[PDB]
Amino acid sequence: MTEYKLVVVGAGGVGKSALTIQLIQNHFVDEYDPTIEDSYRKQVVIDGETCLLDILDTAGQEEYSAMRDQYMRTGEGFLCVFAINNTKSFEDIHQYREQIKRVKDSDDVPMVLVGNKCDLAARTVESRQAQDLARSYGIPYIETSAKTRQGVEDAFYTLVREIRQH
Ligand SMILES: Nc1nc2c(ncn2[C@@H]2O[C@H](COP(=O)(O)OP(=O)(O)NP(=O)(O)O)[C@@H](O)[C@H]2O)c(=O)[nH]1
Ligand SMILES: [Ca+2]
Ligand SMILES: [Mg+2]
Ligand SMILES: [Mg+2]
Ligand code: NA
Repeated sequence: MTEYKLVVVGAGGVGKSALTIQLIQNHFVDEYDPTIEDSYRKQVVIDGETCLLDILDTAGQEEYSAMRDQYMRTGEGFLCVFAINNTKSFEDIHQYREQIKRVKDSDDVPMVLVGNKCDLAARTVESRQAQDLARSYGIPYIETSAKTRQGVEDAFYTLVREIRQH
């Protein structure tokens, strides 16, 4: 069966772990325990294909930015997450995409841009601003809430569908 190596990246506190745990374990993590580097694996059927998702949940705290080069080499597709109530986390996305491009030596790496925490009303990043950024990269933009599970499966499955176009 096909294995897909997915990597979840983004600034501290944007909901990377909450998104991944919703997908894999179907509950919402309310507390904030910062991640170093955790792996998850789930067998799923996507568009009639049985496949294994191997998901790497990475650190957003900049103290671990050294580990980025390694997981960027081995990842096949990247979920670039920001939070829609954290302007700085959106501004930080470009850093992540430039580093992925350099390490992969490619302008066409499978990626999806994810605006998380869309259940919150304190929005400072408007959907149109994120759509424009994703359009410049040539990738989809999807909004999610790990709390309500809105968009969670869609974000990860869309990334699988992007890896298949490459
Ligand atoms: N309301 C709401 N809260 C969320 C959502 N996603 C995450 N959170 C909350 O935000 C906090 C941080 O979430 P977490 O997944 O740990 O963030 P992270 O990106 O993995 N942090 P790190 O990079 O340090 O590992 C938690 O308190 C969590 O419950 C969401 O979609 N909505
Ligand atoms: Ca909980
Ligand atoms: Mg985390
Ligand atoms: Mg504004
Ligand atoms: Na980076």
